[PDB]
Amino acid sequence: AADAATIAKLEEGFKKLEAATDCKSLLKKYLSKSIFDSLKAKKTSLGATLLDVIQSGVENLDSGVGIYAPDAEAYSLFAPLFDPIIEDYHKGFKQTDKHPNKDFGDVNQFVNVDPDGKFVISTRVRCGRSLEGYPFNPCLTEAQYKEMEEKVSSTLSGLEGELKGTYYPLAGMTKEVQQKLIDDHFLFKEGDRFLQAANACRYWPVGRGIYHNDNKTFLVWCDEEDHLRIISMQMGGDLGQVYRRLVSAVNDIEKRVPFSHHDRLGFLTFCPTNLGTTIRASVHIKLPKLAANREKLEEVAARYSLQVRGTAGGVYDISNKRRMGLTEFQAVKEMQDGILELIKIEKEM
Ligand code: NA
Repeated sequence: AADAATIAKLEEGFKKLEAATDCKSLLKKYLSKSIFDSLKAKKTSLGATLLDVIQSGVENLDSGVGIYAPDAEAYSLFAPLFDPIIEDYHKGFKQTDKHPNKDFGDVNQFVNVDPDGKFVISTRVRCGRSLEGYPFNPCLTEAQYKEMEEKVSSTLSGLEGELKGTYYPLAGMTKEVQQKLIDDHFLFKEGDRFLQAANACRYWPVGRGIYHNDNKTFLVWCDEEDHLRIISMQMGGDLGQVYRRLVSAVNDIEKRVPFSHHDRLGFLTFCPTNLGTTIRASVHIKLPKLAANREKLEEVAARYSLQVRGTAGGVYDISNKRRMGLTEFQAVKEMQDGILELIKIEKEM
């Protein structure tokens, strides 16, 4: 039951989208007049409206996707918009498909993809989580940011063993502590115009924080883009160690804070293109000879749905694109298999 002022801003926003005949966003592509009319008066029980979904793509016509989720209910209430956009971004995940239940699988199956260290500089696996009961960034209140951060900081400061470490609130953070975290690439800052316009940076830095373990192989960001961004990383190619550490950590956190999960979409986050497993595994990897014939490399990468990015020579950031319609085990295994074949190729050239 959106109020009249919301609906008036929505009608303005739809006409802005309609006027931008060259706009290429998925918002513009899929927000048809009939979907728009169907959804524009709806409101979630936490007060979120279609405006809290689409405003960033209305303000930033040059968005690629142009929608965000303001709370968990929004994915169901505004499914007629989210569903085709998710299908377009994750090809083959249809509006009638169902993301499988969580399955980290047999974690002992994951290996060091580069034992002698000659290829993989470093390995990272991250996931995202929303805490059950809280809205997402566009709708969190200042009080909720504060309360969530107390819950999360207490949870992280209780981690033991390899995961033991230090929580740093962004509120009140000194310049020297900022520099210390920057030097480890652990700091985050306010987001750009796409996130500002999604109302995702309100009350900054309240409720935002950074945790890492003593070994600097585990990093958590609290209320950056999602409630929790949980990262496991280390030098070398032991994706198996990285993954098992991530799984241990996620399970330990879940004991204290339950996560938002959706039967069709998997783990729910603020970004609709990071649902499902929410998992991004990546390596920084030196493939000089395969760089001398990138058409082969893009061919192999494509059949593992790997994104190959340059980040120095033949050094690549290679990560998995898939999130939907596969398990955590399948996603990481597709990554592992992809890197193992790329390395087998490189050595034989
Ligand atoms: Na393949």
